[PDB]
Amino acid sequence: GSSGSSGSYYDILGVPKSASERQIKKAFHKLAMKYHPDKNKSPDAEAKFREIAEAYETLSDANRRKEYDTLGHSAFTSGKGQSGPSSG
Repeated sequence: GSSGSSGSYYDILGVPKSASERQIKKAFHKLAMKYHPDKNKSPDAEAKFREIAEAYETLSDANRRKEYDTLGHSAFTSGKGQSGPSSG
């Protein structure tokens, strides 16, 4: 099947649920580079990075990351838009 198993930030970035602030930014940074538009030529890169960044922003701050950890992926991502009510 496809080769793009995404979902939770921790996955997109590749950091543990208890990853330290330094670990999160550390992992992301490296990634952003591999998917950076300035380096990456492929058109998909630009898009991919669009998911890596947003993922970090949340796991970058304190409260932001605290919520995404106390609520969850689909939980924290429940505002004004289409969510994933899927049971499991």
